[PDB]
Amino acid sequence: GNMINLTTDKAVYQAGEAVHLNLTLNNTTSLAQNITATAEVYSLENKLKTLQYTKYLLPNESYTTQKGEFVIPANSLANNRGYLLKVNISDSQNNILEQGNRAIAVEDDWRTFPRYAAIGGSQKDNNSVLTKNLPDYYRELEQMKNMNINSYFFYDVYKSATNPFPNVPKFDQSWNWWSHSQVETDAVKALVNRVHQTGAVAMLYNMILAQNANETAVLPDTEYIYNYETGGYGQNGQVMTYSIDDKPLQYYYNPLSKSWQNYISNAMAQAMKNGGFDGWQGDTIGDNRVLSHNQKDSRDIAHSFMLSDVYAEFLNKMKEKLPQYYLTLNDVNGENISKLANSKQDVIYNELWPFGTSALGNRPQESYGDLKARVDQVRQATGKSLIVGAYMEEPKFDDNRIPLNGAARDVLASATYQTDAVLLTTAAIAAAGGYHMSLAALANPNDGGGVGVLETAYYPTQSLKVSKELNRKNYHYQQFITAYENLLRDKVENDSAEPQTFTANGRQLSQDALGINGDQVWTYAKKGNDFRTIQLLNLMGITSDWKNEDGYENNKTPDEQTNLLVTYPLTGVSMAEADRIAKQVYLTSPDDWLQSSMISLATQVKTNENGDPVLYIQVPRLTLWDMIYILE
Ligand SMILES: OCCCCCO[C@H]1O[C@H](CO)[C@@H](O)[C@H](O)[C@H]1O
Repeated sequence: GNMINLTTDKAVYQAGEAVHLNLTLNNTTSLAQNITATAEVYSLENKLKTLQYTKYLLPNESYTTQKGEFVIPANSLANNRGYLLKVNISDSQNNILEQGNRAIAVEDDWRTFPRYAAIGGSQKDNNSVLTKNLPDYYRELEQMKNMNINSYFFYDVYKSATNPFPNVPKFDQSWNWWSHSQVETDAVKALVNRVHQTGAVAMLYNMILAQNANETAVLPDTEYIYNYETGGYGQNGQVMTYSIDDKPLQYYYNPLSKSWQNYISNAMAQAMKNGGFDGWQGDTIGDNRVLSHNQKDSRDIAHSFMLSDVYAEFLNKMKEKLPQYYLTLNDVNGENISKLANSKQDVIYNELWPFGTSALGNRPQESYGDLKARVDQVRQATGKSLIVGAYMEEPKFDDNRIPLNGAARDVLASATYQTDAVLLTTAAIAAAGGYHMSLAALANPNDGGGVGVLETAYYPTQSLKVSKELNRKNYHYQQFITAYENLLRDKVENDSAEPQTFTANGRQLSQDALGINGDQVWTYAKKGNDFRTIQLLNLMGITSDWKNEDGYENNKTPDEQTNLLVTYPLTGVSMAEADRIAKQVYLTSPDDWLQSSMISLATQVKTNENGDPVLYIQVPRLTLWDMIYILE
């Protein structure tokens, strides 16, 4: 990495707010000398500012800049944009001693460009949320802050589905039968307060229709929902019940019940106000065909309805009854975007599994291309950037602790998460215009002082270690995703123009623009108002499965490429416009060779048989992910 320790006072900024930076100048030399920190402020390719500070330092002496010394004043940056701070530390000979880049996010609120992370109890402490772990939480949240995280998903900090956050000092989570976790409410409040200090929001996870089965009913049975057919929630004409091993765990209420709507909204309002939360991260147990209480005995299918057919109305009622609060509902596998397109969700959140049906058609949602397709489907239906839960690897064991997958064999060997696997999944979602909710503050020692990576639905579980390599590249990836949000997900659509990628020696590397096959440089274009982009995702010599359930048994580090050619056709553009464009082609990558820096590319303008111009773009390097940026 570097030792610049580049830090900002907040995670995110209002346009009318100053950015206070701190940075550390390290005289890593044997010579007493002026050490210079130069921080260039870029808005895409354009250098807006150079900031600069010099301090005379003795050998091995360091100096951290004080409040006021590096600042970007209020009203310096346009609103709802990402920026990059490109820092070089230099000695009195103009040798570069170190370099590090940091994004700056300026935005009204988190809804335009969500960058969402999880917070959850500590595995080493029964999954509890405890005051004694605040130091580790705060350390993780300092890191997420400098990664520009703007929102936080508080997972399993609730007492019960119907009493989510009572004003008591500590409560048991009695629905936790595996580890009997507890929550100290002062811990959750301190967490929320710390999130707020960074400019970020705190979302409370809770079900929307549920009550825990061993608590008195909050409403009488006229409000319950009933099964239309016998299945996994019990018998036709019985209350929809979630059970494990013939013990009822949860009962469900009718989304159309006005009394349930008023109950749960007010219960959430109170819970949220108790914690200082900013909104509701909603969840449902799964879809079902159901009957209202008064229809419970009907065998007439036309008297029944799919719960998902009423989610939009239910949500709209929640918004209306919770107007100052953010609202979203996890749509598992993204099955219902057309149903939910007009609901007043503030953000779209889909938890995606490899076994869901792809937005592509009749195939599992198993590859990087399937993640893009779902991101695009959401964008098309709502205009919003999809937040994706795509948990990585998920080691699983049988009863003899026999591994049921390769990742589980890595667990037995005390191995790490496969760094490039995680990064390629985050790249696939981001390059498509979405955001991979992957990062977690879990006070978990397998996270080695850094932030965790979500591996399973039960967020507190960390079976594999986060290498310092993964920690450091995750940070680079977050800066890229922030600094280039206006190119990735701000009125940017798929482009019908078809870019291709070649080596210097005759191979076409781009083979399947859908991203469903591996062993290729996955290459596709996007189109914004005055630009185009080309995403290059390196899958040379690797498979396209995003989850990497095999762990290290399936290598996910793709074959590094050098001196590639990318062609991009300029159908119907004149030679003079093409020549202007050809001088305005740039590249950036979150990978170590650039760490979000942008460079100019050598480009030639050629034509087809009919005088139609085509850019021939030289790409120095591709490690995992490159973005070409074409001003047009
Ligand atoms: O979209 C479906 C997500 C919910 C799946 C099961 O969740 C439930 O069960 C989980 C444990 O399996 C709990 O951690 C959680 O609080 C509770 O809501």
